[PDB]
Amino acid sequence: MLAKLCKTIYPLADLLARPLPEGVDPLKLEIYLTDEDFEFALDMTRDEYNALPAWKQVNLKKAKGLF
Repeated sequence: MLAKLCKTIYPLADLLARPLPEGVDPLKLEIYLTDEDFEFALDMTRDEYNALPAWKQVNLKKAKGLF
């Protein structure tokens, strides 16, 4: 808990046009989707986009429909 962090991804559906929760931030979706959801909806990973540009990374989201 204090030594290791713990994150949880929200159902891609919710963020991909479905009654999403609050943990899911509309301005930052790619941040709440695991490599699976990331690779399926963005074809990238939190560790890939984490370094890539903020617009280019977004470029894909809008292209797939995430953001």
